[PDB]
Amino acid sequence: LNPESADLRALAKHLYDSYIKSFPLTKAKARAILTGKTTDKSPFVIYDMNSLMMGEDKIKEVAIRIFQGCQFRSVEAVQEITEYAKSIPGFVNLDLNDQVTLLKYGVHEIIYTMLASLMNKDGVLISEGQGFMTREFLKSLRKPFGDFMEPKFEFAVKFNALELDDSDLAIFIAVIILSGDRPGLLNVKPIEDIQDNLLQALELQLKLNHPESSQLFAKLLQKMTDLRQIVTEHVQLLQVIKKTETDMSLHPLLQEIYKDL
Repeated sequence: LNPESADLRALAKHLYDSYIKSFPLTKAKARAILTGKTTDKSPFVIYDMNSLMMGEDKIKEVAIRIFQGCQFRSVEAVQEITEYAKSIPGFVNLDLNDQVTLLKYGVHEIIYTMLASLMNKDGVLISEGQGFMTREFLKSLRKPFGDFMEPKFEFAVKFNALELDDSDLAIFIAVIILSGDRPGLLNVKPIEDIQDNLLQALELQLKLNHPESSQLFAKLLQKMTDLRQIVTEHVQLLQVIKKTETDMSLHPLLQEIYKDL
């Protein structure tokens, strides 16, 4: 109970608040849908062609239509993170070119961190939690569309092991955004000062919220290695698609974000 801590708790509360206001599908809700809670309703399950076409009401070639549906959802997600980023104190006060640069490299890592929230070993919530597509049906998509998801599932299973709640993630994704080590950053220093404050806030958050989870802070930070990797793997897969499906179109907001990665 003291002045330095109190300021970190308040930054924590502030980020939690903004995260709830920015992301309509939280982990709390996602876990209630996935486990069977009476606070949330049951998802329709797509595990094959027929269930797919079936669910295609409430919820071109199949693999493509799924890839397209996911492109659009990633775009929404960028918009959401973008709104969330603006609330991180100091972020909007940075050089505009840097804000843009932080977002460009930050969004993917965050998208996959939060996607974890919507995943269990067996599948992933879709359509705002109304649906659930099985890992097996995704992995069964024709090449190379059947390769996109597995890495993410593998990450999520291990990331979800940490048992983080929304209030921990609010801070963690803030730390991810304010990475001073991003290529082409004009003024790295004010970024690192924000991030140090965020890391301070996470450290205290993780220790109050998970007092019996040893070096969770350290363990959480290690995960960045896995994020970087699935990002690079992702873009490679994209390069392959560009060369083979010259009739399919990548959303331009995603084309910018994907270039130079």
